[PDB]
Amino acid sequence: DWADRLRPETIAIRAGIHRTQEQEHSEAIFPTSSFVFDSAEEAADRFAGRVPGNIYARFTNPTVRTFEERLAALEGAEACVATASGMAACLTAFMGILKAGDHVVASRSIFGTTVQLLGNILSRFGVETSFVPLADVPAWRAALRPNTRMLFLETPSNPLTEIGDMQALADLAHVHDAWLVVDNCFCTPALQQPLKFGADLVIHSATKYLDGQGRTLGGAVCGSTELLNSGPRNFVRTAGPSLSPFNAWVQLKGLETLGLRMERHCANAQKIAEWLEARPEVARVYYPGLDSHPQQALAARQQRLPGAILSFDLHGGQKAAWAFVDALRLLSLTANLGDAKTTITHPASTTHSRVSPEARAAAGVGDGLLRISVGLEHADDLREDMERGFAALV
Amino acid sequence: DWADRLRPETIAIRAGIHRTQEQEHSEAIFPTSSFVFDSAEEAADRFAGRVPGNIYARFTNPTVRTFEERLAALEGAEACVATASGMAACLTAFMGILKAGDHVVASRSIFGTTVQLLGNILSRFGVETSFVPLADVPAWRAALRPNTRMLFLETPSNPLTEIGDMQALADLAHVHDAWLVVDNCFCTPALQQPLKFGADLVIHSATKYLDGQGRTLGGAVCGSTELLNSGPRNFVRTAGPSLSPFNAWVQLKGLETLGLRMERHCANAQKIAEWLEARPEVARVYYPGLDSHPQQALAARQQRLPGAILSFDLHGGQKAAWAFVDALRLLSLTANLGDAKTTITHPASTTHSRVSPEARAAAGVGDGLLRISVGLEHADDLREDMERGFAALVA
Repeated sequence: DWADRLRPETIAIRAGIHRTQEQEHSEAIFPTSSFVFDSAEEAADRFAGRVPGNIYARFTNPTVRTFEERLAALEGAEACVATASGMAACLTAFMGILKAGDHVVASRSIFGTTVQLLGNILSRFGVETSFVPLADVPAWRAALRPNTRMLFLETPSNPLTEIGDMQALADLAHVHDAWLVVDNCFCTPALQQPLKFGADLVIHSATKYLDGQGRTLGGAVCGSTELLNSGPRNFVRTAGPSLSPFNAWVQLKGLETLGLRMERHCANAQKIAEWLEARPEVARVYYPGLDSHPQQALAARQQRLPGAILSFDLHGGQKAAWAFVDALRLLSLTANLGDAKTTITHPASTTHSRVSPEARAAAGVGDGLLRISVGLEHADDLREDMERGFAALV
Repeated sequence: DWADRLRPETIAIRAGIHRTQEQEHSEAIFPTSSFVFDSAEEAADRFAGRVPGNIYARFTNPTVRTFEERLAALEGAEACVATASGMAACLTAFMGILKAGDHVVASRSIFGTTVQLLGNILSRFGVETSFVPLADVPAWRAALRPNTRMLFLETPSNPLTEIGDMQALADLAHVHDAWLVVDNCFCTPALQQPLKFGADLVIHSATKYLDGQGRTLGGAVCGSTELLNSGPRNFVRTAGPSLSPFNAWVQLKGLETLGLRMERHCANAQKIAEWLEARPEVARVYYPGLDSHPQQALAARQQRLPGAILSFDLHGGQKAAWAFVDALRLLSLTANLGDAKTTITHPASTTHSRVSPEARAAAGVGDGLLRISVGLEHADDLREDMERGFAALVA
């Protein structure tokens, strides 16, 4: 009825709520592993699926249910299943959908731990993977195989904020009877809804922006009721990468402010990116809100706002990048994104250090590259701290 | 040096503690997903592994680390890695150790969800599984294949409390270059240490007795440093079934009273098992501390105490069992165990409901069987509540 027309800001504050008879205004935490039945008959019916209800927290927990329904509603998805972490959501998408003998085409720039999940762990269980540049649709098509069942990507990419053509890759996958799976950590549903571009599964790390304050690990898989009931849900219940009720409670409350946080995140990012581009010490800035971004138009087509993650190359390579960060007094030196606290990191020596120089050169992750997750502090304070980093180059 | 001679009760209260400079008496909760480096150089060194330190919560969290070290010390293991649930601990042992083309021999009576994880999930990823009766060592040997890499079991079993000869199965596995993996939820490290009988990995559900009070989900895999470093730890780090620090904090605190709780648990169960066996309405009782248990001696060799889970057959079938539980006002009707709250469930219609009646009959899980996880309430009150169930058998 009336609830179908609610704007996303209202949905993030109100959806998923099933108040108990105590009529608690705020969402309750249910730290319980099992649930009590009124009778043997009720227990048998619930176990047989003849009546709905709670049986075991690995299957159903009310606090986790509130988070799942709220996040699904923000993505426009029919259903959502929560997971212990973002990586576990990737694991749920892969192992709930694929099987030994299947093949995956994945963007080469996805989360390094995801690359290792496909290439070092799932490969030992009969899943083959081919890695292609994100923006090269012909390279995607050329990598397809008869046994290709999934195309997996993040957009925007990390750390260069490269863009993927979601609708083109959805069409490409669906023609070949394969699923499109998009990892939506960069933008969150406040900015991008991959389902509106033909994606079949949307993957989230609640760890980053849904929490938004660096407190907890969590993940989720969003999609149609039918797709999630064809193995992803069963995987979470059976293999048990489940989300704690405490973490769910933190994250579902985090969703309530996602929209207004991303607006400030992105506004601060826009100022910093442009100011960075005019600095003599900076060779290039990677941010989807710059005219200099080669895919600015595709990004604006898919996203309400450019995002809040940028990277930039400074002249002087690694020596300059290390001197720059070592002079900072405000920004966090940490390998994380999606926090109110602005973070900065040097990917070539931390997150891309096990990669080969030629592979980094092919991707474009140079030794003078710094990645900033732009937080919510005052841009003036962020600007002045970065000026300390630039002063260190003199 | 001195800490080596500490008794388990002391270990459960003091092991794994690394106080911060705040000198907090009680263990802190670290809800953080990442960690801050002092310099670019320290960040590079920590990512390369040149220096020790915290990087990301999915593989290093101080609260989780306290739980792992404490539980490991209670199992006599070198190492432990925590998981989001007991099932995720099973997932970690299987996927951390196996690969496509490996074969598993598993006790037929293991946790029903574990049966599904092996038989329905990992089967689709190249892992073959055969299921054998727990106590039948010859059946274990016959199910061996050239590609068998793991033997998996629980002992005591659920719900019949059947016993697996850990040492004999360890020897069987090791002669054939396979690992023995034992799920130790029934007894906990306070009663049984499968490493002392040749197990290679010990699997735990922190959900059951380590928590002890029905609050949280969690799991753990215990074993040698070398074996956990051969894939289980990387799996948790990379596939991410990690344990929340909130849950780890609950569970590490639960460990502090594990021995005292199991002693009252087992004392209650022994009284109730003997009282049940003498009732006219009861055809059979399954409890390792009973003289009638066909493996009492094997159970007493492997366990400090019998345990606190029992089942019993009622004269009559499902109707008698359902009339029995429906009259209870104290025991919890729930499919769970390891709580201070005593639980009861009817496996034929709940936990073994999706097993065919013919297969349950083969396993000995009848329609008159009820399973009790004996809690910490006063046994008299538990006894008087069960007398209400027996009185309901009159009409």
